[PDB]
Amino acid sequence: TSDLIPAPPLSKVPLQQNFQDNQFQGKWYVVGLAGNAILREDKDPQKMYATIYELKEDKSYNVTSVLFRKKKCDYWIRTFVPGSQPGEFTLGNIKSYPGLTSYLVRVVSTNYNQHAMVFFKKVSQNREYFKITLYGRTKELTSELKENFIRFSKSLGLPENHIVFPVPIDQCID
Ligand code: CM1
Repeated sequence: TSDLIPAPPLSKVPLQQNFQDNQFQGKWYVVGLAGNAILREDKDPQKMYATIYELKEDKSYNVTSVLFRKKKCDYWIRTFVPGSQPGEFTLGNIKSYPGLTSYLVRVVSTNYNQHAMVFFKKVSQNREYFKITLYGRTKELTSELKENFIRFSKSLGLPENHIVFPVPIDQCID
């Protein structure tokens, strides 16, 4: 028995116009994180992690996230395959993940060399989850980019306690 804020209709999620797959590659730090399964937790606050996007020759992305947990670096790898329009993707090899029936990625906005906001929605064990990441080329972003991320998250039904700014760290992600 779970309770979740509903996924917003896709019409409320903008798409980055003219998406350039080659320029979005590289490392992105997660300076902000929001979603219906994201919960602030002041006692053990979320540490910053990073996600690296590499264009494979077939134009799919090989995606690697790295987090510092239990004194070690944990790597998670997935494949994002170009979806219905430039800037949208679905998950490769969905079959290999137990209980996952849909996964959508939409790049909301980016200038490529400093910041990005990406929307994700998936259905896992029949529950509909969504999150928005505020990506930075550096671990810090202006208070202006942060507020904007907050406004957008709220615009999708999320309250403040479902929006966090992971704390910068040096382990694993540099
Ligand atoms: C292990 C534990 C905590 C943790 O560290 N999880 C991180 C792992 C690294 C990437 C950030 N992230 O996004 Fe997870 O991805 C989501 C995608 C769409 C909507 C919601 C989520 C989501 N993930 C968090 C989550 O808690 N997932 C579950 C289920 C875990 C298995 C399914 N999930 O949930 C995955 C699967 C694989 C790694 C994805 C790699 C790429 C990129 C995205 C990014 O930049 O955040 O990501 C979980 O048990 O997580 C909360 O919402 C996490 O889950």
